Amino acid sequence: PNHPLWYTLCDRYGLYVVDEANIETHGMVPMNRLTDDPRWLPAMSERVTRMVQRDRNHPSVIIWSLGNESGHGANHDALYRWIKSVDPSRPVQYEGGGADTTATDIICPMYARVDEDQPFPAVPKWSIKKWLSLPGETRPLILCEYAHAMGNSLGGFAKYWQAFRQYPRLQGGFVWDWVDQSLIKYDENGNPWSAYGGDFGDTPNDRQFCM
Amino acid sequence: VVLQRRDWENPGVTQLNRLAAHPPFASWRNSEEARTDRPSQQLRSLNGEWRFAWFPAPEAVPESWLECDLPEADTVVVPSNWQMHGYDAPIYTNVTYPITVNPPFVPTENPTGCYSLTFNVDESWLQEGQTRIIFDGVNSAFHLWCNGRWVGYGQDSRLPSEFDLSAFLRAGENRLAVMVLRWSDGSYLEDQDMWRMSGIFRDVSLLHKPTTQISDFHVATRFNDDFSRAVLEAEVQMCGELRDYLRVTVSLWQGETQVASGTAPFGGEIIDERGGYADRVTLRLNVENPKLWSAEIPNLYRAVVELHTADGTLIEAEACDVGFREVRIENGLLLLNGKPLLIRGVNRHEHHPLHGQVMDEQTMVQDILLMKQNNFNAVRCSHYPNHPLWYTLCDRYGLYVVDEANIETHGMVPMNRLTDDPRWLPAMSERVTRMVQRDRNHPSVIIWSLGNESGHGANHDALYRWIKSVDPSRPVQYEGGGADTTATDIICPMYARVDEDQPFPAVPKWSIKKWLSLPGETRPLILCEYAHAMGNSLGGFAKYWQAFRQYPRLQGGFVWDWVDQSLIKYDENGNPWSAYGGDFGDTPNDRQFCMNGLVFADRTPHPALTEAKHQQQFFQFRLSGQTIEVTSEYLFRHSDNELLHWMVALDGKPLASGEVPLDVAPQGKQLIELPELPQPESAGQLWLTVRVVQPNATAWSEAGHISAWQQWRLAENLSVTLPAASHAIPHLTTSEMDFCIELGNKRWQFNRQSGFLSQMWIGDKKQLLTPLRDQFTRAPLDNDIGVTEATRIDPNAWVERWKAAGHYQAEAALLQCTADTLADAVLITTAHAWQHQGKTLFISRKTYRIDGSGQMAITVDVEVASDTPHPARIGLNCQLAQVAERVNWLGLGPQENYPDRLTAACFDRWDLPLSDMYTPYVFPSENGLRCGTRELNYGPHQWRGDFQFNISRYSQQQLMETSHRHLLHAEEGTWLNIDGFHMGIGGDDSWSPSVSAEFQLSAGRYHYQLVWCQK
Amino acid sequence: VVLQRRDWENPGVTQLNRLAAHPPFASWRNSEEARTDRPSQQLRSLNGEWRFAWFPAPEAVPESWLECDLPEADTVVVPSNWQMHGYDAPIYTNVTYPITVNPPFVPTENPTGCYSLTFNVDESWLQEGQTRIIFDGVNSAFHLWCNGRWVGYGQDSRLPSEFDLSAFLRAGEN
Ligand SMILES: O=C1O[C@H](CO)[C@H](O)[C@H](O)[C@H]1O
Ligand SMILES: [Mg+2]
Ligand SMILES: [Mg+2]
Ligand SMILES: [Mg+2]
Ligand code: NA
Ligand code: NA
Ligand code: NA
Ligand code: NA
Ligand code: NA
Ligand code: NA
Repeated sequence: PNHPLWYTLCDRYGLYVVDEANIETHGMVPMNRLTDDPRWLPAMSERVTRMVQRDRNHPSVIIWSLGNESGHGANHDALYRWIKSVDPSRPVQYEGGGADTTATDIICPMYARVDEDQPFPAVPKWSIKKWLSLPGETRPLILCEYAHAMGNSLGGFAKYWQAFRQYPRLQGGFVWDWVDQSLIKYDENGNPWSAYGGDFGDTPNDRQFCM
Repeated sequence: VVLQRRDWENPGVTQLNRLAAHPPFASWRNSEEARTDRPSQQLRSLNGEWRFAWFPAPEAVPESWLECDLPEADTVVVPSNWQMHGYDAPIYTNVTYPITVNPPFVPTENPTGCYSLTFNVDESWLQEGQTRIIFDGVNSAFHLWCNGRWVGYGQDSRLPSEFDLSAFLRAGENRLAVMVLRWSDGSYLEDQDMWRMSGIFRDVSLLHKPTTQISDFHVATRFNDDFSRAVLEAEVQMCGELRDYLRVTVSLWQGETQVASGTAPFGGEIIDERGGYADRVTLRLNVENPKLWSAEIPNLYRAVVELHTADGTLIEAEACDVGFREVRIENGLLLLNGKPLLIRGVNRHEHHPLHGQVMDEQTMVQDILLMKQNNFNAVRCSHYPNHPLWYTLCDRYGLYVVDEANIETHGMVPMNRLTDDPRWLPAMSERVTRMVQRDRNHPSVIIWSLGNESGHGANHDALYRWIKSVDPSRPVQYEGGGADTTATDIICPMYARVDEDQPFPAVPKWSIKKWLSLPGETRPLILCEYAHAMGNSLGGFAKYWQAFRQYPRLQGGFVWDWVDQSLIKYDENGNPWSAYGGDFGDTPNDRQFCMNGLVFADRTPHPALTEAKHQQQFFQFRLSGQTIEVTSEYLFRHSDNELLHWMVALDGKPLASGEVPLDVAPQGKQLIELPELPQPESAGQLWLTVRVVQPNATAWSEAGHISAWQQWRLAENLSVTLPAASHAIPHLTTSEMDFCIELGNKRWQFNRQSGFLSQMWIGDKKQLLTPLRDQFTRAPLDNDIGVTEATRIDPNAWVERWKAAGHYQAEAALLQCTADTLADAVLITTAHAWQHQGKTLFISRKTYRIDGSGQMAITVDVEVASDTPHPARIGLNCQLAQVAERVNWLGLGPQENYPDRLTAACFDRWDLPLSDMYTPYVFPSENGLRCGTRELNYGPHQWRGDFQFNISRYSQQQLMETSHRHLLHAEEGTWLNIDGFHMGIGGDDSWSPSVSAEFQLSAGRYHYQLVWCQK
Repeated sequence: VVLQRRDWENPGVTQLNRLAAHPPFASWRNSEEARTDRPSQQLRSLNGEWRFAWFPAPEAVPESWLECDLPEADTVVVPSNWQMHGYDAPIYTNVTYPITVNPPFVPTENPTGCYSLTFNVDESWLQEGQTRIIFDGVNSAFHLWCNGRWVGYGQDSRLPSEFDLSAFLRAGEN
């Protein structure tokens, strides 16, 4: 959840907002180790429920998200249903565990390609065009993350937009991301420079991957 | 920190340092011991004598108690509830919380139980591995100390709390200290309609596991379309250091035969982008033609889970009973193994009249045996997880179980105030999740329930989905918020009636037949509670069973309930008696409302149990000419232990009999042709009675057990022969105050001022102590009373309508009393009016004809004002001088039966001791009626006609005035009530009028006739 | 008992004495001010300069800090991330946790930021009504004291934690 003023400005300027719970357990092995554990359900529930209690009156918020990169656990299903019960006015989405689980109203993959399948075991990233028409599948598809804009990038961006325009159920996506997470440091002359992972003695670190 | 934090007033803290929940463990170190389910050396019982001290509040517990014993403390058996030892009072309240409603706070005066134990621990237990303590039930919250050091904290009275004592223990002698709080924030979720007690009331044990251990295992069984093939899937979890040499073997046994086995190293399938569970393994075993589990045949396999090295060194084995069965809802029907169930259920609390809420194996087994013997196939764990052994016994004996989370918030306003509040979601979640984790491997559990009477809140929807996600093998149900909410797979109302709608705002109870077909509704309907069996009840039980059999999607229900929650108290002479709400100085209380059982607290059946048995029969019968058609309602079994015995009797006199083995496939039919029956010249009604007998003993019944019966009227020959003309003529004698009739050694006296027969003599011995008078009232049943009290009158209750109308106060006013001498008889004619404050309620017009044969024919014609509440009965009563040993009657019996509860009773000649003609309901009322009676014999007296009667040493007045059965005293002689007509007893519930229109005495005019003579 | 319970190593304790969550409030006492979304006298910003001291662990925090200002402490702008003032280093890691994966435990060496503020309140706030403090964002967990007395505890770095201070406040300086 963002600083409260953000939602006010999105209401007034006009942007559609996906409001997302402060839950990411990416580093767990497997990714759902905590989110499938009922002992972590209370901590997880407060991050979801208290977000809804705070932001439910903002028109700019159109979709609730259960968080990010925490696999798919039974806790997600419980909290999915909690939101569906308390606020039927907004769809609930969540990408974890393969982007099309029972805890999401929207097929919301990250970095699924336009034409190319990436058939990873358990959590494949199908071609977005192919994903829509898998046997039994009826949901809309909106990428929670796509077109990773790291450095000299956005090659093939036009391919997404052609597909979005052609396919009714391909309803777009969210570019990753808005702003480089570089920090200002100063050299011996007091001149400012842009710093990334590792430049603060921080180790281990993931270098320029924050930009 | 303990007194400072006050964790018992914080719904955010339900435990501290408590271990994860899991299925039953024993940590066998020998696979054969695991297979046979013999005792484990690694599982020690701490069910011995403990030290106990009672304190008014936790602030009153001295710090010295943590280190050493208190000398003031006593030595008490554990498990126990401390109220049962007399330390404080058990409280009976229904809905209203026993504490002020101020969540999460409890009273500052909070009865505190200080338990302690000094015990030996062998060195071997501490050298290697993990030693844990298991508290199966602590009501309602507790802190734990080991050797002076604080271990942890736990809430939820009805699930085990486990703590690691490895670092706390020493070799030789150790000491445990348990501070048990009566009230906590957990009490807000424990508002079940039952005695409020406290203490360590379930088993305490120590469990030794190796460091490298089985920490969890789940068993699933999936099937092909015709159940001829199964896959058993066992997920196994380990704790400790992961090693390449580690293996799990899951083996499946049928007796001493191994049927299947699987071995694998640890390392589950890839699950997401970060891999899989390295500490888990899933074993898959094929089983061809599995023997299927059901309540009909509880076929079980044994699964042994061995944790071992690749080379075959056993580390430990755990085990469980496996029942191969599939539970699913398809096309609106609940199916077991592909077949639609008919639930013959009962709700059962864990209650013992001496030990309170402590369960023992003997009582559990006693209950299961009686249940199955009375045609029950299902039990609801109202309203909490049970003692672990219960599920084992249900697995093995064969009963379907609804396992229900320990959550009831009935007393909140509105009912969902806590369950719709996300701040209470963590506490609720643990009561659901830890139940599922414990019980998921028991085949007897077929349905999960989210609790009871907590309204419908968002927390229910979340937890409904959690169960659906973690365990798709069982439907989830919940009644709160109107019984058909989004949190239930089954429409599961309580006390919804068969035909009658009850359209309450927001939460209507529709007629069950109507509910099924409401627009858009497709789910099965099974009542979580119906036929409230409080006192003289179960009127209209047959109506439910007719509907269940007719409607596919009406798949039965659970009777409320199994056993009276009465408690033993002792009088000044040390004699035991049954007590209910308020008898312990507990206030506020809900009096007798804790006693709703089919059996008394000591498991003696109420009369209603036989009505339940008959209606829940598994064989249905039809008669056509000489052909009996038997239909089986078994879904799985053939009738391989059943014979049909038939008997034809003329007014109780046996004419012919025989037996035919039953050979009926499940759901099949068998035609049985009766032989030619010789037509008796003698007058009367021929009756056919059939019964299904089990020739062989079973695990649940004795040889010769009767499982089903039915009766039909056959040919009737009406009597047309005139009685022999008498050579004597009765003589009439008249005074101002009496009409007297004399014939031989017999005399009748009619009082001319009262207009009643005041006395009768046989050889100058008086026969009456009280005159023969009309009676229109009964000592009110629990169903007549409802929730009415002196403090707050419910004007709608039958008793209150009768009282307000003056039915109990109404005095007979004589209108006419004449005597006429006839050719061979004396005729007495009378007329009476019963009036209250100017209003005539009833008129009784009678003739008494005494002939030369000594017989007195009584003809009664009664008028009842259309605008007075329909009367409880229309009959006569008197107090006879005679006290005789036996009661002999031709009519319905042998047990107590009422107009809306007489289907189980059979027409025949019955002969019982007088005491059996009285039903010792703990709260006294009208009781012991027998209907459809054509002849009654008592001492020298015989009454003939077509009447209902009861007979006992207690007047209706005394029954009405006495609140406990132990306070009743036998009156002089015998009170006889002979009714032409009697109102139904009802019982669809016991808090509103429930007697159906067809059983109300609303006809306005009534006629009956009796002949009184000397036997 | 704060150091003894270690609420920051217990996923069963995510708060203590925290008020219920709700939509943005300003408690206007004038309907027209509410309509126009103009400032409310009942909603006061504490975004001013605070006193701050960095510690390597909660065990290193002296008990005297509860009662009075540490002279070694600095005056800093709040809201702030203390890494941006140079007290310790910001860490950039993607997937791998910045701490050893051993739930629910965290490193014993646990950088602790001790924030303090001396302030006064309107006299009318002491006589009637309810005064709460709202922390819109605290990363990652915190204990709160008012006038030497323990108030509560909060987790979740990205939602407001609110606590009732009505029974803790006094006339003059707090
Ligand atoms: O509705 C109910 O009726 C019963 C009345 O005896 C009893 O209180 C049950 O616990 C409750 O669920
Ligand atoms: Mg608590
Ligand atoms: Mg209740
Ligand atoms: Mg914590
Ligand atoms: Na589109
Ligand atoms: Na990045
Ligand atoms: Na049915
Ligand atoms: Na009851
Ligand atoms: Na047979
Ligand atoms: Na009575």
